[PDB]
Amino acid sequence: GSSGSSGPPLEINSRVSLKVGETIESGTVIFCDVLPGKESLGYFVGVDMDNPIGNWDGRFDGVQLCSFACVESTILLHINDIIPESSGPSSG
Repeated sequence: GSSGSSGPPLEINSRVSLKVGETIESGTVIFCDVLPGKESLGYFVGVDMDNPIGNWDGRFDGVQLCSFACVESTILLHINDIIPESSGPSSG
């Protein structure tokens, strides 16, 4: 685990793309957490694309982690793979 921040890094119900193959695909955020025996890998994230290009219903070896997910548009991958489009607050 870690310390400092509390909760998912990627904004929920937001718009973010995903690096698939040799191209990116815009999508929406819904799930952002780790997986059993895959905590060291990082933090998986399920993005709900607008087009039918998903591949994750929201399960792991039988167990269900994401209910909102669906094997049609949603896509669980590494956050680093996701490509958001926000700047956030400023200050200088």
